Amino acid sequence: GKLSEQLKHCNGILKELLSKKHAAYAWPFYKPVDASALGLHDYHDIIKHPMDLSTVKRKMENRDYRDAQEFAADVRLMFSNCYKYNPPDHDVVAMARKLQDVFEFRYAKMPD
Ligand SMILES: COc1cc(C(=O)N2CCC(N3CCN(C)CC3)CC2)ccc1Nc1ncc2c(n1)N(C)c1ccccc1C(=O)N2C
Ligand SMILES: COc1cc(C(=O)N2CCC(N3CCN(C)CC3)CC2)ccc1Nc1ncc2c(n1)N(C)c1ccccc1C(=O)N2C
Repeated sequence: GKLSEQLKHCNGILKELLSKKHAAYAWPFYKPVDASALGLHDYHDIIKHPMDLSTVKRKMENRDYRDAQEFAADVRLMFSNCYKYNPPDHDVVAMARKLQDVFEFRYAKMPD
């Protein structure tokens, strides 16, 4: 009921984050970090709980999220992992912040 409706809002946000109008800055978050492929041989020493939008999408499709808060927690974990790993002046941090602005402003419109 209310929870289904809230997760519908989450699915709409997720669709938007994956949409072409944000693709120029959303792309680092589309898939799990392949640390070896990117040469980030310290990534898994620093980041204990990787997260990315394709994993959020699979969990949404599979009904893993019991409420909107767990969905939001995973999206914020993905952004926090990016802020944890990188210097504050890094290009990817600016990209994360722009996509997080999109996320937080629409998440705040949650029906209640
Ligand atoms: C698998 O996704 C990646 C692709 C590429 C790559 O080959 N590119 C970059 C994007 C470009 N596309 C852009 C969109 N366009 C529609 C199609 C073409 C094509 C050329 C480069 C990196 C990719 N993955 C990626 N994962 C996690 C990172 C990270 N980078 N950012 C940039 C980081 C960089 C350094 C240190 C940390 C990170 C990081 O935090 N994340 C989340
Ligand atoms: C480590 O970070 C990057 C790496 C590469 C790259 O050449 N790769 C990484 C992906 C590729 N792997 C794929 C799988 N395979 C096993 C082999 C390894 C190997 C070659 C390319 C881009 C990287 N980071 C990056 N950050 C911000 C951008 C930007 N570019 N530019 C290029 C953009 C490209 C498209 C749209 C926007 C941007 C952009 O604005 N920024 C700021």
